[PDB]
Amino acid sequence: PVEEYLVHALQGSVSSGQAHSLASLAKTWSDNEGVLLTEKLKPVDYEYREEVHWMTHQPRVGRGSFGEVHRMKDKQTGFQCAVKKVRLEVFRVEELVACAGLSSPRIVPLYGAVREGPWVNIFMELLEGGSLGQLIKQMGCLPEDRALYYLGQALEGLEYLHTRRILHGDVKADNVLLSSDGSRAALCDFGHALCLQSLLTGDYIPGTETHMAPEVVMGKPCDAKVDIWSSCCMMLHMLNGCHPWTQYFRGPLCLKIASEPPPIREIPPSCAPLTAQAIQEGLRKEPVHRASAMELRRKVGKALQEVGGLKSPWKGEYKEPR
Ligand SMILES: CN1C=C[C@@](O)(C#Cc2ccnc(-n3nc(C(N)=O)c4cc(F)ccc43)c2)C1=O
Repeated sequence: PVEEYLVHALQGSVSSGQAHSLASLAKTWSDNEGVLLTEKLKPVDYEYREEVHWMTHQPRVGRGSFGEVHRMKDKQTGFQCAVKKVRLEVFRVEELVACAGLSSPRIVPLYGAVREGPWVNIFMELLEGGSLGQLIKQMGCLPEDRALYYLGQALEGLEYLHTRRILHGDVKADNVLLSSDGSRAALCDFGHALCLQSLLTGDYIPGTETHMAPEVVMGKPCDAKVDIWSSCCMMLHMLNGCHPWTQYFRGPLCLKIASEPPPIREIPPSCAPLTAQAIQEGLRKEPVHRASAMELRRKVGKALQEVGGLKSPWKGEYKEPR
């Protein structure tokens, strides 16, 4: 009843506020409005404006697929964090509604969101350890124990999301961000995020093709499990130093995912029995037979123990891809 009036109060201003306010306001985003969820990012006289109240680093780098994430500093508090720019016309509400209010070490925290013209600027914690995606290029591929250690942590994050009926929609090494020392990993980029109970309808944006599940490619309905398929495509990416299918095929990798059997052949034979079996559960074509996050996280935990826990260093010597 009063919801109408609360939305109006938030509009036209940037305020220090709370996740529930941000979600309400964000829904209006299909001149300077927004909510900041942390003390460290303060608006000034109802405003928070690029190059006035917050400065993007003048060296200027570009993280993310579209060079859309940047290092930034709030001019007054001097607090540093990251900003994802989303085009306003493309902006999907779920990216925040999923992300907002979430408290978990396996998820990158949201610090707020502010609209300014054709942009939505989404603020978040800065992780200086880079992406798992960068780690793989850097070190070619990863050792079995490291690989399991991280997949487990990704799976821990997916549990959290699925308990709240949220689908990440694009699980992939690029979207797993590491800490300074590399002991902790967290999921980021909820730009394909959905709420749960068909998939292919209208304003929906699809994930990475190589990491895409069969039910999605074909078009059957989808559940939490589509993330599980991706997470294991990512497992393989960590082990072999390249995405599945790419080594074996050139033209349209989608039709290959549907017709061909799961790419379990890409599991290096030198993996332990359980490591291989865990991945096999995760990549079963049919969601009903495929494992859930809870089931796979448990199996992955076991496989790590089975190879004597996390031995190998965080910056081991480069290993050759397959
Ligand atoms: C909480 N939250 C708010 C917006 C969000 O949906 C995102 C994202 C995203 C997309 C691509 N890339 C990165 N990305 N961020 C960082 C960083 N925080 O330092 C980063 C660092 C890299 F090295 C590479 C990509 C990176 C982050 C989201 O999840």
